[PDB]
Amino acid sequence: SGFRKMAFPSGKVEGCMVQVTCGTTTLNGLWLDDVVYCPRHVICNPNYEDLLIRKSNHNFLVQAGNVQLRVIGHSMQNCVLKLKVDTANPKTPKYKFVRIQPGQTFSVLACYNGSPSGVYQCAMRPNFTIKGSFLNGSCGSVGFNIDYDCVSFCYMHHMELPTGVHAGTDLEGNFYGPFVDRQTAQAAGTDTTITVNVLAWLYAAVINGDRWFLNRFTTTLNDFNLVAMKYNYEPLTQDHVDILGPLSAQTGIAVLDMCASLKELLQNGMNGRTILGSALLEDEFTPFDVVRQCSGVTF
Amino acid sequence: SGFRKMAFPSGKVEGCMVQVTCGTTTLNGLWLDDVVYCPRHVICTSEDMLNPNYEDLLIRKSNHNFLVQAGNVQLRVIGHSMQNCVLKLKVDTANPKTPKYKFVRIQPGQTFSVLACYNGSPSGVYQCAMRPNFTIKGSFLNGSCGSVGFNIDYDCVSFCYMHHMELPTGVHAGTDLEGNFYGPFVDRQTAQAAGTDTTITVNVLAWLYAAVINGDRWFLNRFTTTLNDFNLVAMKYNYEPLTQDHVDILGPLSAQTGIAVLDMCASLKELLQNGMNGRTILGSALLEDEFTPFDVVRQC
Ligand SMILES: CNc1cncc(NC(=O)[C@@H]2CCOc3ccc(Cl)cc32)c1C
Ligand SMILES: [Cl-]
Repeated sequence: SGFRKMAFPSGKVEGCMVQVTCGTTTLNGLWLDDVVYCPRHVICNPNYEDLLIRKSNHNFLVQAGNVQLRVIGHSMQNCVLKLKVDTANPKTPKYKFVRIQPGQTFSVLACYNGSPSGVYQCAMRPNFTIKGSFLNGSCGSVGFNIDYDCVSFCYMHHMELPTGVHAGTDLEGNFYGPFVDRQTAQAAGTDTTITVNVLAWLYAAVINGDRWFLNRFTTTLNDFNLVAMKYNYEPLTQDHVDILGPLSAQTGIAVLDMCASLKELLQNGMNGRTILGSALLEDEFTPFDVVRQCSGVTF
Repeated sequence: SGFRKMAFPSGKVEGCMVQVTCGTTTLNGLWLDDVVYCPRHVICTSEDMLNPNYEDLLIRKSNHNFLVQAGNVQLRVIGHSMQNCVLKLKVDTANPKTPKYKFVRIQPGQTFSVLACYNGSPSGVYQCAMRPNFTIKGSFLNGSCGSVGFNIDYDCVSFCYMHHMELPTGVHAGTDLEGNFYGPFVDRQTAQAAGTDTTITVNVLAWLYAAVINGDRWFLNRFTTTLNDFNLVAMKYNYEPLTQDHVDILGPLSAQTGIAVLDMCASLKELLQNGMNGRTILGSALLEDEFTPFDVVRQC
């Protein structure tokens, strides 16, 4: 029993965090094999090719714990700087670079000066921002998921938007969202609620013994989407309904039956009650996160 | 900017998790130097749990009755001893991944990270607090016994909790790393229940100061209160009494934001009276009590 916002164990990622310094700027880097990956703004209307051509290998100071690594090459891939180092990281885990979709969750290992300070769980919002917790020096912190023994790196932190939310790239340097790595007027778009995740969290509440919100009613997918669109909820597709299949079979509540509970919750509120200790409908647990936490998959 | 429920990086603790097996029972152990620490109920059957005599069950065991597995390597048990409700298994290999560590006993209201494990394999990390009723609101399945709670301050891991049981309400009970249970619980399957839980007042105040630091002031008011009047109101909402120690502890946050502790207490009194009226504080529609004053200073 119990339901917590749970992150993946961060140890495999901790052994990859390094400190990257260029001039007056210090931020974090990810050391995998003989390459250190970091935001290209560490060299900073910027002309990154022009700023980079003026740099030499010895301009980049890379620190791994109390050991200085020597940079032997440098190249840019989109908004990520790749620093070739002489030493391969002996703690390099089995890994992949993956680009995630909005609604998907991941763990963030927040770092300062190449030293991990905390781990938290978050989701890629539909507006491509993340609601993170970052201070100055956090740039280069990474997001990941762990599947079996493989670490899938999906995010690298680059900036904070005026509303306090965060923007970053995948590990190939492509931003999530219409953001650019430049000091200019940028804003997060209007956000929406991740419907499939709220339904997954409602199934988690039923598994943990909370059934007050259930009702005898059902709905059609079209009628539910007309309701969900009124409340700034992401449309629910047939793929979402299929992905919720296992949870529906385990609890005995059809996905469209759970959609009828959600419809009533949106139209009437909770009426002083809570669901899994929350007075808001939680959307940062995917169907897989619910299954994993209510089954016990280890890494 | 931003405020999240944040756990400590678990890597230093991952390198200490092992699987301990005795007979039909398998749970987790913590391997530090040449000792593996685990709940003493690993020697019990489900029948033994009603009225176990641990000294009598332990005297019948030998070293080779305890199978300890660290990854794909079996460790050899060369000694065993009981200290309160923890079994200590002396092994022939010191853990090369042993971090700098301490065993600390925490007080209610204190927070810590839990590395939830199954079969000696870590599956997740979350942040939680020692409730005033000495239980924790965790997330544990069968096989999680032996999972540990910790804080990392600087390079030192301070172990403060080892999981032993789940109470009928779905909350959890455990011991410190010296085997002393938190609260009036025993490692027996007798009728046991969590006492009435209360809200950790000093933590809600700390979280209100975190909201002010992140730019949210809607809940502030022109009022102040005496400590006694605040406690008379707090008790009516099941809030823990606020002591002069708590007021002293909140001093730095009060100095940083410019809001006196008793002025912040007056906002809390008004929030308990009126609710949030459709508003949120740090993305929450409830008053959060699982961030200490120390956690707020660390993350903000
Ligand atoms: C979710 N299940 C779970 C989670 N966490 C721990 C457990 N194990 C226990 O509670 C065991 C079995 C039931 O009886 C007792 C009584 C006392 C003690 Cl110290 C341990 C136990 C489970 C079964
Ligand atoms: Cl304490």
